Amino acid sequence: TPPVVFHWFPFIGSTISYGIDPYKFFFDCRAKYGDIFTFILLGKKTTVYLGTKGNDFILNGKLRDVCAEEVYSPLTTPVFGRHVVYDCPNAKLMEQKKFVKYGLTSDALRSYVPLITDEVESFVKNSPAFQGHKGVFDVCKTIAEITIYTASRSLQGKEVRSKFDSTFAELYHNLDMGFAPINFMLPWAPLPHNRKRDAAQRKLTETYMEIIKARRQAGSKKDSEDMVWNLMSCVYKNGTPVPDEEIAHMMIALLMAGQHSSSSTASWIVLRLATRPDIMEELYQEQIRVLGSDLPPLTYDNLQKLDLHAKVIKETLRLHAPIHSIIRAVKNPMAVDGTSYVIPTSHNVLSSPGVTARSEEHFPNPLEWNPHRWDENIAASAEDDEKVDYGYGLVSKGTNSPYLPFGAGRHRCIGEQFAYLQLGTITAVLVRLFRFRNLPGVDGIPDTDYSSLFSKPLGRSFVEFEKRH
Ligand code: HEM
Ligand SMILES: O=C(N[C@@H](Cn1ccnc1)c1ccc(Cl)cc1Cl)c1ccc(-c2nnc(-c3ccc(OCC(F)(F)F)cc3F)o2)cc1
Repeated sequence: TPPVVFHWFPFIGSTISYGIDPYKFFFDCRAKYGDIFTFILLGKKTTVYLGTKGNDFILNGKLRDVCAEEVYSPLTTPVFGRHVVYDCPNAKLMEQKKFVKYGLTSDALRSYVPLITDEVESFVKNSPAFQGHKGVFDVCKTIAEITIYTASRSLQGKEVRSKFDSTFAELYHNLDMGFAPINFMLPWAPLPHNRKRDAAQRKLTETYMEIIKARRQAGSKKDSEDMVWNLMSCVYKNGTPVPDEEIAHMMIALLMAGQHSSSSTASWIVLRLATRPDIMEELYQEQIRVLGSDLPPLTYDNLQKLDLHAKVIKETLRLHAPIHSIIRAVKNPMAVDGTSYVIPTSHNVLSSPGVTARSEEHFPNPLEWNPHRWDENIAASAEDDEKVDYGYGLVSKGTNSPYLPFGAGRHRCIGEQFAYLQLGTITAVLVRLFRFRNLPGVDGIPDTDYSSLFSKPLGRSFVEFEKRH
């Protein structure tokens, strides 16, 4: 059995330490107990295996030994809906992932760029957020809006985008309640917020299902969004088309996925850029040099030439990746190849790919946000390891890499290229339109709110904006 981490009280264990700051908690535990330990997380023994080998052990674990959906389903199933994601066996997840991956081809991503640019530009023109030549804005609130508009406009389609002008705003706010910290223990309890979650889940499904049906009734296709796509990409291995309900639920899940992860990340980008005016000027000059002084429209093709924009994202993900903790249930006992250790089935296991990304071993002056450290290498997709196809195409199991913001193994992100496209596009447009600065006498960046397993800026962070024109 791995070394149990010292705590003071029963069933609180190291929850508070972990919840306040996972990374500081993991590094301290590391210095005192090595690369493997067990801490009591809300009553559950939770074995943490750190370092690249830890990530490999947990993320490349066999389906026999490690279960994800068992740990997640109580929380996510009420939110996303039935028969998708984690409310099915792995094999079905793998196909659903394949379906979405289908929907995210170059032709799809191509079409999304001018739609995303238009949303950002129209937001900046129309929102109260940025009225005036010079001002302050709430970064997280503003960025969350921009991400929801950009993702729903491109990925979700016209009808959903348009409904965010009326009811979807309130629906998604209420559905998001499902991710309340309390639902890590009572996701099944009919507390008032969960009641609102469910009402919201139901009406959201309803509307999607109406949008789908109304498409069929016109017998037509008009764009590259994931709808027209799942309607056609309905076919499962056994010949069954994905039912309208599963499509609705998949879309809900994809909106939730993008919103949480991307909005957090884009917020951090803005906050970093505000602390680093040198870097923003570089980005601006890169756009001048690589696209021209006339600053022509952003396209899928010319974005990929924005080398520093990409590194700004990569480096931000290195320090601020939204998911800090990947947890699996141990289903059959497992042992650590190089040790006497064995992990019982009363344990969960936890990987933290964020730990290696801010380690001195792998990254010199790790806590320094410097995009230029990537001058050694850049890729929006990088893989030098062996490859495994789990059902949604070939992907690296890559964990010799200390940098895994999109995870690894069968459960790894299939949103990664869309995320880059969206973050890259938002950033490029913002870089054209603005300069950002911290508020008077504020140095550096805000604290991180570690909650709901989603990192984000803590508190209400304003930065100053000035329009270039
Ligand atoms: C910066 C942006 C993003 C980050 C950092 C991110 C991170 C991750 C990580 C770490 C995982 C693995 C989770 C695990 O092992 O349990 C993952 C899985 C996934 N992500 Fe993302 N993601 C991002 C954006 C997106 C977007 C935009 C979408 C969809 C549009 C998406 C859809 C998914 C899906 C479907 C999975 C698979 C879950 C599974 O197989 O169990 N992600 N993501
Ligand atoms: O939002 C989630 N998954 C996203 C991931 N994603 C987004 C972008 N790319 C990937 C997602 C994936 C796929 C798709 Cl299709 C859509 C989405 Cl949105 C998500 C998944 C599982 C869990 C969950 N399971 N147990 C907990 C849990 C959490 C905390 C805790 O104690 C902590 C403390 F102490 F702090 F309180 C106890 C827990 F049991 O959490 C919570 C959230």
